[PDB]
Amino acid sequence: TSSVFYYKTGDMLPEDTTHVRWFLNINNEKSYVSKDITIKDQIQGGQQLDLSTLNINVTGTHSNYYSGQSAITDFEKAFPGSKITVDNTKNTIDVTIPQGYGSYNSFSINYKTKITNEQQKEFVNNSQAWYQEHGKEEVNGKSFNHTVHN
Repeated sequence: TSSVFYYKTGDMLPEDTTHVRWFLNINNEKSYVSKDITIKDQIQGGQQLDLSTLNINVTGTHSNYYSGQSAITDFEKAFPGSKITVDNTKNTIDVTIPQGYGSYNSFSINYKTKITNEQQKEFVNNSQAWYQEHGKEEVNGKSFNHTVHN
């Protein structure tokens, strides 16, 4: 009965007060997809993306877990046409998943940001999505932001 194609969430482990964990959860119901999936993510101020913590969990027709230092490359290799573009200076992450591979698979992209402002209480991550599930209205530029509190 539940169903949200894409949403962004995050938290702070109480045993690790210097990092914020972020999760991009794509195609949660493993629907067929009519167009490519494009996610644009802009991490906001007071935190720095830790690229070494980037992992991707794919479940469905092509179940695999990508982690380590070659994660992005191993993923882009496994999913030809896919692209994950990270800009460590700008703190942006852009994800493109071809419709053929987007179909019938859930993608959970997780990473952490190191807190650089120990005084800040809220850390926000903004994202915009472009996609279309089979038989539903096209989604374009819709915002899925999240604020982790402290």
